[PDB]
Amino acid sequence: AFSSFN
Amino acid sequence: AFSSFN
Amino acid sequence: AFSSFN
Amino acid sequence: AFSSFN
Amino acid sequence: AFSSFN
Amino acid sequence: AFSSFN
Amino acid sequence: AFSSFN
Amino acid sequence: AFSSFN
Amino acid sequence: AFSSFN
Amino acid sequence: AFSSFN
Amino acid sequence: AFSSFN
Amino acid sequence: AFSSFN
Repeated sequence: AFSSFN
Repeated sequence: AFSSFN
Repeated sequence: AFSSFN
Repeated sequence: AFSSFN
Repeated sequence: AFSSFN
Repeated sequence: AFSSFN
Repeated sequence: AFSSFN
Repeated sequence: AFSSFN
Repeated sequence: AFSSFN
Repeated sequence: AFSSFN
Repeated sequence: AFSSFN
Repeated sequence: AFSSFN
């Protein structure tokens, strides 16, 4: 999985 | 932020 | 599982 | 916060 | 299980 | 708060 | 102000 | 999370 | 994320 | 201002 | 990403 | 100004 987020 | 993980 | 939360 | 976990 | 709570 | 638990 | 948070 | 603020 | 600003 | 963030 | 600015 | 970014 991967993610980009604040 | 960013994360790659299993 | 993953979560991003306050 | 963020958490990756089983 | 997972919980996030105040 | 948060927790991961069985 | 006040807050809580994870 | 929770906050009181102006 | 959370932000309060003017 | 104030912020909570990852 | 996020930003507050004039 | 404020910014949070990768």
